[PDB]
Amino acid sequence: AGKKVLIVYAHQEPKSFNGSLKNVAVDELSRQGCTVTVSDLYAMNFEPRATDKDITGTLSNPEVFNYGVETHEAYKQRSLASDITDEQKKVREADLVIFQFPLYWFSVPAILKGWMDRVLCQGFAFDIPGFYDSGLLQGKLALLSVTTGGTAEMYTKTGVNGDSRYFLWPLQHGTLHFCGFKVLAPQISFAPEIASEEERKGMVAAWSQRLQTIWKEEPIPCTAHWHFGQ
Amino acid sequence: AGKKVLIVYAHQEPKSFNGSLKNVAVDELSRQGCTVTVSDLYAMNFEPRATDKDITGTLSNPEVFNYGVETHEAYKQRSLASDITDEQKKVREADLVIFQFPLYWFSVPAILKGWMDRVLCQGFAFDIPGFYDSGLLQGKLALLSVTTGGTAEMYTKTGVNGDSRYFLWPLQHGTLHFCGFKVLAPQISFAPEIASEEERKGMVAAWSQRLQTIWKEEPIPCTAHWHFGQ
Ligand SMILES: Cc1cc2nc3c(=O)[nH]c(=O)nc-3n(C[C@H](O)[C@H](O)[C@H](O)COP(=O)(O)OP(=O)(O)OC[C@H]3O[C@@H](n4cnc5c(N)ncnc54)[C@H](O)[C@@H]3O)c2cc1C
Ligand SMILES: Cc1cc2nc3c(=O)[nH]c(=O)nc-3n(C[C@H](O)[C@H](O)[C@H](O)COP(=O)(O)OP(=O)(O)OC[C@H]3O[C@@H](n4cnc5c(N)ncnc54)[C@H](O)[C@@H]3O)c2cc1C
Ligand SMILES: COc1cc2c(C)cc(=O)n(C)c2c(OC)c1OC
Ligand SMILES: COc1cc2c(C)cc(=O)n(C)c2c(OC)c1OC
Ligand SMILES: [Zn+2]
Ligand SMILES: [Zn+2]
Repeated sequence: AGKKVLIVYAHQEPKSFNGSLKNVAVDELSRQGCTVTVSDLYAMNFEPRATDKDITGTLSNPEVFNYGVETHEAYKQRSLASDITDEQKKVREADLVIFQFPLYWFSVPAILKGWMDRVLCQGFAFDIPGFYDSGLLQGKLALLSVTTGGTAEMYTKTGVNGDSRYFLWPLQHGTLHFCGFKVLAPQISFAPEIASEEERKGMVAAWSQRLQTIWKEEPIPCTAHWHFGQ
Repeated sequence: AGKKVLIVYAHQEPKSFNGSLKNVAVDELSRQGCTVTVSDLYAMNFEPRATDKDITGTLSNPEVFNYGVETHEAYKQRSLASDITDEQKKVREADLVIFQFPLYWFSVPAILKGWMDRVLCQGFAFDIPGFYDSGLLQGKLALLSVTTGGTAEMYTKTGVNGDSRYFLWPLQHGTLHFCGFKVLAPQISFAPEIASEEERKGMVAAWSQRLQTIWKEEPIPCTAHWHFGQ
């Protein structure tokens, strides 16, 4: 205490189940006295494509464009597009980053994928070496709050979709752990469109209630064993 | 008569290793007499965001925007935006879809994620009950040709990145199998950047040689067992 939270939110419709989860998060964290910022990606028309427009200085190799090389250089030089550096400041200052989104093809919506591809650049979020437990965002927490079309039963080892933890791997491990975050347990709200009124109201209050005690949680062990079992 | 091939290609640089891989595919499949189309997403400045611009004329429910429902309705009512319907016509006609991209955060670059989100819509690629084995694209083949920054060893079950198959799950199972594709074994070119100009030539040649007998291949068993178990 005090703490800063950044909610990276990816939904088009403010009256949605995602919008309600993001709003109870802002309400609950604000009530506790935390500092809260929301990056509402669709509302910002956030640029998801990794292009040469993300660099505004002299290119290190202006004959063969390599996005990774040019963004890492631009980061050190401070010539990245300012939409990227606005996001990096929010992440740099945050103690906790919550990503709020509907599952799209077992992953994040593209607009949010583009935030991860463009904001978590080398130099800022990781270095080579300086990744996983040595990633540059070490000491920060991150949490996925995901909604699905598919039911909890569908997302079991024997269900048609495989276990829910399987689709978490690229995001929790390959992205967040890689940058050094400690990952808190995912919040997964299954199948709200199918749920009843009471069940949807229960899922919102469960999230709200879990946030009351978020600062007391331990991270998951972000390993293959946690994601896949043995 | 002959097969049709669609290459969805997601790299900013013509001279890159991705670009060479794409150009080998075009040349080899063209040599064989195949009908070949390339979707060069970055050259198309392809839109990755799922927004209400994806639907033309007036919305099914203009008070609460639900992207899934509205694009399903627009597909059935021939009211989708023409960047999406252009891609769908290329997919509908294809016998094989090859995706050629660098791995970004254990997944596809956001421009390519936005093509999957937007082009593979309900009523086109899947519905109730056409999903998994009965998905609407049954009978077509799909193939991921991925390049990585990480080495083959980093991508083992007990290596730092875990098994390559772990990241393949959301793309191969959650997306391509879900839509009914039969999925061919992925082509993975590990760590081209850490050379040599010989292993590089050799990875390119292997890809060109594999495309020679691409039509004789059997699809993988696209199962939790293939990705995760023994
Ligand atoms: C391109 C695409 C890909 C997808 N891929 C997958 C996938 O791979 N796997 C999968 O399982 N699903 C997938 N889906 C389905 C998607 O994940 C779900 O449709 C989404 O998670 C539901 O969240 P929502 O906020 O949009 O729900 P909504 O439709 O907005 O909400 C459902 C109901 O909850 C109501 N609601 C809003 N706020 C409250 C509140 N406070 N209290 C009670 N009710 C409230 C809404 O009014 C609505 O009636 C995909 C969808 C799309 C469009
Ligand atoms: C946002 C971001 C996220 C990333 N996430 C990951 C991740 O999760 N995991 C991971 O492993 N990696 C990741 N990477 C690294 C990325 O996957 C690799 O940089 C990429 O796959 C390399 O492919 P390329 O085509 O750009 O290589 P290039 O740099 O373009 O080429 C490699 C070498 O081969 C040369 N070459 C070109 N054509 C030929 C040819 N015809 N014959 C011989 N040589 C040729 C090139 O000139 C170059 O010297 C990430 C990168 C970025 C930018
Ligand atoms: C592609 O879109 C969707 C995909 C899925 C997938 C892959 C699995 C699943 O269980 N469900 C339930 C989905 C869903 O729910 C409704 C979608 O909604 C549009
Ligand atoms: C985000 O960018 C990158 C990410 C990775 C990840 C997640 C794993 C990995 O093994 N490597 C090798 C990466 C890499 O390679 C150099 C990147 O490029 C800068
Ligand atoms: Zn991990
Ligand atoms: Zn499968």
